[PDB]
Amino acid sequence: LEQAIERAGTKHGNKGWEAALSAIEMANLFKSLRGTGGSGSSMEIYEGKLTAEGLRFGIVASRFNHALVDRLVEGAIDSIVRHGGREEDITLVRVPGSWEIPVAAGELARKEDIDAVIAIGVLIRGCTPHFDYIASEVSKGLANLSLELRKPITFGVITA
Amino acid sequence: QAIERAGTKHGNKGWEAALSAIEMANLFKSLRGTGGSGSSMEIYEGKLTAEGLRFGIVASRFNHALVDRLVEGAIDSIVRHGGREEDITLVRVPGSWEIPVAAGELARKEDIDAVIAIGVLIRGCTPHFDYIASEVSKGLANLSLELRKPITFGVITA
Amino acid sequence: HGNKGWEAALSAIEMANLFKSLRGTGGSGSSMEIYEGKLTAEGLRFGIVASRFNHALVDRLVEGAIDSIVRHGGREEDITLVRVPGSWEIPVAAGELARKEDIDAVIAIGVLIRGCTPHFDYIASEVSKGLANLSLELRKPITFGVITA
Amino acid sequence: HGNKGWEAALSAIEMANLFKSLRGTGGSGSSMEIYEGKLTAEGLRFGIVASRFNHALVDRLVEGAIDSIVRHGGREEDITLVRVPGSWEIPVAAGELARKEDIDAVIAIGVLIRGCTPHFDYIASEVSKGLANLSLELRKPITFGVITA
Amino acid sequence: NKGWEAALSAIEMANLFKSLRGTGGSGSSMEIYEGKLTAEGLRFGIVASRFNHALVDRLVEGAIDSIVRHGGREEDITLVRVPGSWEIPVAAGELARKEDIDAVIAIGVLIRGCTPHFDYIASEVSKGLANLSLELRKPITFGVITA
Amino acid sequence: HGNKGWEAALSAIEMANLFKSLRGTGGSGSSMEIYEGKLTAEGLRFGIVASRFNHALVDRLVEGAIDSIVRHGGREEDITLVRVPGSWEIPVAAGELARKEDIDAVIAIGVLIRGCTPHFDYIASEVSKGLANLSLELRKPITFGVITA
Amino acid sequence: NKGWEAALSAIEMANLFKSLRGTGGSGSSMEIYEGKLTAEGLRFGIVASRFNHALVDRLVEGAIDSIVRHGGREEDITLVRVPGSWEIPVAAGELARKEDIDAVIAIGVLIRGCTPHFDYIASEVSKGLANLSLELRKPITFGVITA
Repeated sequence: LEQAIERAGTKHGNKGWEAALSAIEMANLFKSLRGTGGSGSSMEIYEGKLTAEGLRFGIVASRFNHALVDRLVEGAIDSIVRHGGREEDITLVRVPGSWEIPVAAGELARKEDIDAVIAIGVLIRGCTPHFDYIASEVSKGLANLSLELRKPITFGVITA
Repeated sequence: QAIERAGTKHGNKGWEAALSAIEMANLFKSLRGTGGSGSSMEIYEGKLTAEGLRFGIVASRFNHALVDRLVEGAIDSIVRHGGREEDITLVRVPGSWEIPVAAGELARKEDIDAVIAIGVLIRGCTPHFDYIASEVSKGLANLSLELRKPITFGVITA
Repeated sequence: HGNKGWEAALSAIEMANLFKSLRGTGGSGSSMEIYEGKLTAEGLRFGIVASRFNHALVDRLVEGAIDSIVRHGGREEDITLVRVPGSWEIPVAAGELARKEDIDAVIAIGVLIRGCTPHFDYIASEVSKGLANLSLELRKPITFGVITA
Repeated sequence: HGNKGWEAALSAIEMANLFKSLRGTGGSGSSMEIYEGKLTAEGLRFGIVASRFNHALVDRLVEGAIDSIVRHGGREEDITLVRVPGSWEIPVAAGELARKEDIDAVIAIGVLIRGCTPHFDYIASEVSKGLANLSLELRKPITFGVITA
Repeated sequence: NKGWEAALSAIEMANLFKSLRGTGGSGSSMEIYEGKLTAEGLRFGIVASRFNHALVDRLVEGAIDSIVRHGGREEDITLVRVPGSWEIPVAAGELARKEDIDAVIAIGVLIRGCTPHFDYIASEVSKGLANLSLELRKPITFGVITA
Repeated sequence: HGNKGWEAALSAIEMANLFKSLRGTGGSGSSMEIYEGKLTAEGLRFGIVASRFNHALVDRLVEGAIDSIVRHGGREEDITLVRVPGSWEIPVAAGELARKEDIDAVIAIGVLIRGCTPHFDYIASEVSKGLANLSLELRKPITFGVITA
Repeated sequence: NKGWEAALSAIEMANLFKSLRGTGGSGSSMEIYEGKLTAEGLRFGIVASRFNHALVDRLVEGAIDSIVRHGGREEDITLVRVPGSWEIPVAAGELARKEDIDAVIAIGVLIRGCTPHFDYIASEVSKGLANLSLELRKPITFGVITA
């Protein structure tokens, strides 16, 4: 009975839904940017499709507060499969804490098979009028890696 | 010309109207299929794919400024979701009163999986019952149950 | 050229032309199909249903409707006029005209009774509901030219 | 127990028990015939339809509906659940679910807009009218568990 | 209308870089470099977000309008739409590295205001565009707004 | 065919025809004289003044206006288009076009700024007042196609 | 900065009137008149108030800055200061009648807002400038603000 009540709820509105959704329309956008150019006679507009067929992804999740981390990752995987993706092209890596997220995502982003990287985690405290050191450093690596490896990385953590 | 297409068409009522037809047209295909093995709860949910599906959109010509934004939003919701623009047919009606009759003819065709209703309803400045907005709402609902196909209600009130 | 009978006549003309396109052969592809009716009334057969309350106002609406049919290339011989005593039983008279294969479009003209505005009336709520149910089952367009004084 | 989902599922349980009693032959007599429904769900196959709009509140309603059915002797295996994006097309999906010969009762769960309408709402009436008409035509019970926000 | 101001700044930066890339003066006087407000023969690029669609469309509308009014041609304008406010720096990096683009304009809308504490999301987009301009030696106008 | 630019163009056409009737020779009597303008645009010279705010919406109104001129028999060569930066100074641009003997009718198209509805604004109150004073003194018709967003 | 916008509008009105005053086209196509954004060889005139000196000086600062940045010359700019918000229309009438001035810019600051009823002072300044432009056939930009 417990195995059925957990799947009764829907995972559409969680933060992991749009975090994975943004990566689907970003992998297809880079394909068109580096492809052939336009034919002229009009303004060129580039946008990404929502077809997740033939795309290899990667998900990194923390370990703190597994009652909430597991909620987001389940909703993250549901985005790809419901959009035409396959579970055969999903790689999941778990890290002890949020400090190790940027280093773990660097290894996956350097592989030629991976097309996008999704990072999921939970921040500590946050609701304070003081500078946070562990919270600021995790945003440094993700932004720097994306601009260096030319690969999208999605920031989809939540603060409680 | 490029000025008009620069604006976005995401989030308007035409986007959700076409989005619901994507799930409904795929949910029905799973229902007619073989049932599950058992020993667990069976949950049906339609995927957001749009490849190999044919759609039809009916639009009212009244209030041409607002309708064109909604019509283009529904068209872009199909192509960006994997659909093909060769499988989309479009019909126009003089007003919102002629939408249920036109939507019925498109649904009678075998090669149509969903029907999108797009229109603008004139909002009464004084609060009173409308004898036109009620007929179009009940007309589409009765056709959906009778013809075993889903029709999406995607009109707005000015 | 500005009365409500002009607009109702125009809607019945292009809707009849649009219905023949769907029943005809489809396109060859390679493009997105778009259907729209023209304003040619040649070869079309029309039927007009008019009430009798406010006889002064109805005559203008009926005269305005017949003028639009012949102005857009429609033959005067191919129209049928039926007078109706009360606005309540317009749907039953309109159904008989639309049940024959000769008539292609049916136009309903009438004037409603204005009583208490903020409440709900039953005479006006049934003439519109009956006309809507007739079009969906007979597969024919029926315009709604009924106005309120 | 305190939510409306608990009450909605309970009504569909004993109503299904009432319908199977009418199929059997009548008694010999000597007393007036009274028919009652029991709270036993053994051998009953039920279907649930829920809307995804405002999923914060819908998950609580479906929590009570799925908790009461297992409490009253109903096994989890024979429960079918279908999700819809909006409450507008609740009876469209329920029409196909109720038409199956392996189903007994259909329970619909949804949340509508606030109820301070001026005179009428064009969405809340369609969902209620569709389910009532569907139940009479198919002769199968349908429970209206939709709660206005 | 910050869209008009952001597009105006990028117009006179391309001419300034063209003058620096060109040959110098003949001497005998002070050397002064200036940026004209003529967009003749210039190809630009616009990156826009998809949050608060009402506000963004107003800012994007003035971006193209500023170029064409100042003599620019609509044929040489490239427009890219991005999902959120986080992805502009990585999206602009691929666009700015093309040899047929002389200026890049970034349009977006932030979520929070300025009264709360330090915002991590708002800092990354500003830091990413600053590093790209210095590394690629190409101007990138920063013209987002704060809600 | 339904935008506000279509109606403004039609008004400027028949008003120009009506003005020539008054300047011509009068009737012979024996009846009540009635004057009305036709919808023939041949031999007429028109001038169009358009603003620049909401460039997406203005283009449709300008395109709708020029279509009505050529559809009713008007020569495309005999129209003059003048673009105006702001809606406040439309009257001064319109006066220059109407002060020459070549132009017969002047069409003004613009979009007003919507701020606080129940109060009084001065930008919109002067564009309409200036246009009205120009027509009475120049003896030429000037339409008012300015809409509000 | 409404001072920049008011000066920008007056720049492209002088060219529009010069094209209309000039000879027409050769035909065989639609005749379209446009206003360029080049202030070469144009003489302007600015009228400013002396109420809320902090706000007015900011608006006046952008007025001269807009002209010089768009190719205009500071030599051909005339500036007049007026006591209050009431005297601009009569002051601008004497300035606009000179044959060496092609455009007039009015800068001022109102007292009240827009929530109270009809303001008699605010209406007279707007009505005076509108009548002068039509009577003298010379553009007069209206660019005041409301406190």
